[PDB]
Amino acid sequence: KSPFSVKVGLAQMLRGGVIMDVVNAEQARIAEEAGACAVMALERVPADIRAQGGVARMSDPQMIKEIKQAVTIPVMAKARIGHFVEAQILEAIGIDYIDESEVLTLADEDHHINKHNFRIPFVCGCRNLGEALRRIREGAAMIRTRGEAGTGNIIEAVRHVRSVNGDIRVLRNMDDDEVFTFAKKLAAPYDLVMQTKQLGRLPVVQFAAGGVATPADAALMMQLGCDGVFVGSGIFKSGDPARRARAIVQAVTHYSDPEMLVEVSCGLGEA
Amino acid sequence: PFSVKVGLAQMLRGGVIMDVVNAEQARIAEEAGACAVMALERVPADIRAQGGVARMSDPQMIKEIKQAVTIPVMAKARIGHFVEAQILEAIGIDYIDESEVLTLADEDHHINKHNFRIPFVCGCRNLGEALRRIREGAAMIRTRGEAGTGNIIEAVRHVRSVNGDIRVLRNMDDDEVFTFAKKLAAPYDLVMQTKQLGRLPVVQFAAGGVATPADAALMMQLGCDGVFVGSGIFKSGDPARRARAIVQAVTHYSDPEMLVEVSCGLGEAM
Amino acid sequence: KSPFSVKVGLAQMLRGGVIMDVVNAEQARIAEEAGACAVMALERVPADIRAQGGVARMSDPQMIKEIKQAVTIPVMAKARIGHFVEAQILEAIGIDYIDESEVLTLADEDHHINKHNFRIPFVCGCRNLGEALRRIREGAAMIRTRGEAGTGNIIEAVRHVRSVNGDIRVLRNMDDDEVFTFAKKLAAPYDLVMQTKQLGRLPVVQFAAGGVATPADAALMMQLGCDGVFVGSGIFKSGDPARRARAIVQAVTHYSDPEMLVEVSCGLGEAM
Amino acid sequence: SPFSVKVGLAQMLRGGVIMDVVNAEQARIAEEAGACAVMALERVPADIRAQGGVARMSDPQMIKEIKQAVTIPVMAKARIGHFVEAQILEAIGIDYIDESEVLTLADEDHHINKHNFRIPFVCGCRNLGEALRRIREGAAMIRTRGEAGTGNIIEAVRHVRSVNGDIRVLRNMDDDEVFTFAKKLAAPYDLVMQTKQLGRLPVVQFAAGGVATPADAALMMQLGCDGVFVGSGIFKSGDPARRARAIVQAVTHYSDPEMLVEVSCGLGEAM
Amino acid sequence: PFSVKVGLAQMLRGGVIMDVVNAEQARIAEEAGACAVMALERVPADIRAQGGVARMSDPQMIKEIKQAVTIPVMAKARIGHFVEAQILEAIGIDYIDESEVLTLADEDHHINKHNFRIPFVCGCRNLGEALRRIREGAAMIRTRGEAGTGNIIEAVRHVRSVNGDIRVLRNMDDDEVFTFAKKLAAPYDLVMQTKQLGRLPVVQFAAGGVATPADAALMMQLGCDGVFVGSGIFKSGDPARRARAIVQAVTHYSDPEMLVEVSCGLGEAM
Ligand SMILES: *C[C@H](N)C(=O)/C=C/OP(=O)(O)O
Ligand SMILES: *C[C@H](N)C(=O)/C=C/OP(=O)(O)O
Ligand SMILES: *C[C@H](N)C(=O)/C=C/OP(=O)(O)O
Ligand SMILES: *C[C@H](N)C(=O)/C=C/OP(=O)(O)O
Ligand SMILES: *C[C@H](N)C(=O)/C=C/OP(=O)(O)O
Repeated sequence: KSPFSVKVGLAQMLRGGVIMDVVNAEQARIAEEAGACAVMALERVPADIRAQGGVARMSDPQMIKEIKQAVTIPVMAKARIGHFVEAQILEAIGIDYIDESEVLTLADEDHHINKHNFRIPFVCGCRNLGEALRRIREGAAMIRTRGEAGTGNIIEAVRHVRSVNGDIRVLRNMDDDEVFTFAKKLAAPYDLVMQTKQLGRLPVVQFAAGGVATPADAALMMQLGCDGVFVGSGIFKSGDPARRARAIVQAVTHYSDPEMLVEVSCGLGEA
Repeated sequence: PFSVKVGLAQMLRGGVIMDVVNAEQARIAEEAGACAVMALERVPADIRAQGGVARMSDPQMIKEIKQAVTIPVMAKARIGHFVEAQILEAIGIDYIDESEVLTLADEDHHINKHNFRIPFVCGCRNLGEALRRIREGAAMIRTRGEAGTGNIIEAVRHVRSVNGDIRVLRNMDDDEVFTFAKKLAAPYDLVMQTKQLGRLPVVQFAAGGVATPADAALMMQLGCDGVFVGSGIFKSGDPARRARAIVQAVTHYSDPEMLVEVSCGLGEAM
Repeated sequence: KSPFSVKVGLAQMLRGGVIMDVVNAEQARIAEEAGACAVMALERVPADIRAQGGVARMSDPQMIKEIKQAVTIPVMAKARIGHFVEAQILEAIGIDYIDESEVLTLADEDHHINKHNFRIPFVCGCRNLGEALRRIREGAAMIRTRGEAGTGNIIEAVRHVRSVNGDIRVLRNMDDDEVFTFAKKLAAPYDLVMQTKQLGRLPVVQFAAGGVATPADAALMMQLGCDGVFVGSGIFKSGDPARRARAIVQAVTHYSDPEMLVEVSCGLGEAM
Repeated sequence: SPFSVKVGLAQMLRGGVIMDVVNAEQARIAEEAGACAVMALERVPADIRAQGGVARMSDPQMIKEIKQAVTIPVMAKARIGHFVEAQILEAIGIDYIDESEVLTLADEDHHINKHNFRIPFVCGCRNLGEALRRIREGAAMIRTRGEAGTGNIIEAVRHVRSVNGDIRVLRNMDDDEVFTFAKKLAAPYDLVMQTKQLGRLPVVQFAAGGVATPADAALMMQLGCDGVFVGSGIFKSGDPARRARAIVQAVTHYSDPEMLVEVSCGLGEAM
Repeated sequence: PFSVKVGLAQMLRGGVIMDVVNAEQARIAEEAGACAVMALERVPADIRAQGGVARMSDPQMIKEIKQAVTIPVMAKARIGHFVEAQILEAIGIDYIDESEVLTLADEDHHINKHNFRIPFVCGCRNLGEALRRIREGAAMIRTRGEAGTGNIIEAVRHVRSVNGDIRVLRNMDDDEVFTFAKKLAAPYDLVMQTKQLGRLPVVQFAAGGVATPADAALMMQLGCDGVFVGSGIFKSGDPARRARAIVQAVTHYSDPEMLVEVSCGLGEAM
């Protein structure tokens, strides 16, 4: 079994879960108590990063350690795209996942982190199938839609989810002789394209992220065929986080049960 | 059956649907003689004024409005957000408006409304839009107009566009209908059904900017089956009497004497 | 049960066949003896139309009757696009199929013939799935690629075959909720799009046409998923049409047998 | 055959000249002058350019006559994308198929799926990305497209230099930057890495297009090609029998200017 | 001799150069282990924030900083302002940075640095720029980056551009180097010297936006000989410990465990 396939298997254990952005140990315990499958440690949530500006970097290791010691579920953390030394530091803290994240300030305009040089799994974002496969070829063990972080607006995540899944479906019936050109037009490595055609799905876990604000948003992503969701700003920037976090966890667990979605949405407060 | 939902929506023909935000408003609308109410948390004029993401309303406040009236209760879902619509159906309301006044959720696809048991309303700007919404499962169509402005001009453009093309279609050479359907980017079979009926195959309401009884009666005389009014009532001085005035204007849209009576001293519009 | 279903069913008999353009009863006899499934009677073959210019119309009923009397296989004839009276005339002659053909001079730039008003089946051309479905809804019982007629160059027919079958394969697997927008973007009738999605193929017989010059060209169209091929100029604008006609019939029959394809290509004389 | 077995067959053409021929008479001259293979076609590229018309696979009959006339390997052209023309050629029993841009393009968007065949293919290219895409489709040998039928080596020199230049760029490139380089070449990443590891093209690489003189042929070899194609330059000149030997000797002794002089002296009218 | 100045600058390989504004800061920088200090009156982030014309610093304040430390002292002169550089040399400092962070003084020409006894630093964005600066007499090169922002992205682009072209040059066919020098608009002889050495013929530091120890170590792993830090230290909470942290990160740029230690609880960056 390859070290990459082992990393792919680790991320498969989050299948069906919700990953919540947290900024302190208290928020972390709330997220775990509600049933988050993992927490994303950061010092400014995406809606704050947008509203404030300035350079957004890797979080201080000290605060990430506090979150790591406050929960038993997996802890992720963001590194800037291309900042392989920030990833080296996060890996040395002993967290479980690195998100090479477009919500932080781009560090390398032309290249991402070479993720195969690391032991621990990476998440990367994408807007289309070609981007996803390029990130995977670089070593991402898990893929999320980029969406539009910090807006509470689901429209871009829906577009990205549909783009990726729609091109996957196209790929399944496609004449094999046409797959070479299709790989060229996606600027994607052909072997990952054929692997995707063999599986009928993305070769790694695919979560939705960016703008998921409500239980209905979360279940919509799942019915569009994601394996889980990230929620960052939509929980703690609301008036009632500890109850809304549970509602979104419930909505991902029972995403095809409208009676359940009604119950968890009722009197949930201002989003 | 789609034809059952289409027939259900015919009960609204001749009525006014009013946007409401609480049980107090919902009763006023029912008292004035509204044929249905549209539950939401933010009226369209406040959505345009404040901005932000506008979504489906809290199930709780919709339940309150539902328990407070006997007339049918509608609610809005974002375009393409079929799970918001699943929740609305599970609340037990009567109609879902897949609404352009809320923030778009899917830029490329609307809800597959045939997957639902309860009827949908959709907006349109022209006959091709209306027909595509209907083929998707809309049981009722409203003009898009320009919600929140109190300005009737876009609703007039959309009404005239839909009815004008239906009137053109009615007399068109049969052989030319294939090309007409292509140019409308509308399904040919619904186009011929429209040609044979000589009107839209579902109930067609006016919406967007209806501010006065005269606006409401104008939409009726242009050939609509009814009108929506959201901001025009509850963004004005006296909504309780302005609501009844619009109901009267729709019921008596060809009686100028009646329109004068309900317009006189009506106060101040939005 | 429906009369359109009957016409669609009738054209099933051409599956696996070659349809040859002919300009006289002698060419028709050669086409039938070589194994054509049908002949297409016209006064000028597409390569001559292309080279000479002038207005190209329906052929004289007299020469169409002569071809109809010379063979027992079905006889087709071309009408100009939109010329429903040329089609009335051809139907009244008693031929078996009308091809509303882009190879003749366009008669109506905005409308095709309303083919459901007719008793006999029509063939129409297309370049993509939207065109195909629009022709079908107008009443075409059978579809062919447009290709590029009269050139002996298959590049456009390959593009059209791959475009139609490629979109059909995309449609087959598509999320149902997305098919409405797909139909909008094809400018195609939604119900025919959904029918195409359920079958996994075009609801009617689908032939390749335009530029098929060699046995290898014809077998290539069959391997790309066509039901048969039209050949006009490739056969009679060449050195030995009687032998080349045989070879293209055999190539379509044996399209997946390279040893056979070698046999019928070998020493076949100059192509167009 | 396995891909490596096909790559091995083309390797034994190293250091040779492949000559276009139109009859058994031209075929024997080519073999007797020391050609390493002959390319069977019914019109040389200089005549296809001049006369126009659709250019297709040659008649199996004439290909067979050439195949019997010589003992060296026999190649033939198929139009790009015309996989049935390639099925016929393979069934005739020749040794290589050239999926050739000098014939009329049959499929504008896709090349033949060359892995579906037993016998090796040659494909043309103008740059490294093109070469690697053809290889991934199954070509076992690459030639520069050059500019066929003009007797002008300028395009062939550009293509040789572009391919070899980008190969040289690969050798010292940072490993992390190779993913973006593969994207920019629109080429599959693993063949880019293979090219990086070999320091050369993963298949035999010949020059073709406008080779008219011994000096042109030795020039292509000195720029680092494994061999050359010559079509028009030989049998569209004054003495082809002697010019053919002179070009064979120039490729065998491409670094001996004294020999290059001897075979150029009094060689007659080039095309 | 140019080669004497080039050799002098090699003593800085492996170090951090810190911008300072007084003797207090200068000592802190020396205490933390800086290899040199860059005296100026306004740090780059304040130049971008306040505007105005930015010139050579007062000789007096440079003298104070010079008398306060033993490590080499650099100072900035405006690009093309060879008389500002004459004054800096006459003060007796160790290095002049012909600096793009100060207001340009000559749009078309840099200083003829070979006319000077003491070594110069110049910025660059690509290999052609570096080589032209070196031919003019620069004994040391830094990336231009984007000074004052705390953002590493332009420095990464410039480092990768310089090193990537050097790596391309190393393996290039000799015959193609003439055209390569033309396209770089760089002197051919320095290009071949670079090709033969396989690296820049002078010390190459990173500068512009280095805010954290991780940024500093990233520049080193990309192949720089050292780093400049101006605003990143003395526009933050605790500069005395952040300064030592960056020194440690440069000295131990391949030890992730060390980078964690010096980054932990480091406070708040600019
Ligand atoms: C990377 C970060 N955890 C993320 O994915 C943010 C999501 O968008 P948001 O709108 O903040 O939930
Ligand atoms: C969807 C909503 N019920 C509606 O129709 C909006 C009407 O526009 P307004 O200007 O608020 O009357
Ligand atoms: C309508 C005509 N018989 C046809 O189908 C086209 C023939 O084109 P060609 O390229 O001559 O085979
Ligand atoms: C495919 C053909 N034999 C070839 O490789 C190119 C020959 O071109 P020319 O310019 O005639 O030597
Ligand atoms: C010329 C000055 N010493 C310098 O290199 C500026 C660096 O940029 P900063 O963002 O202030 O570290």
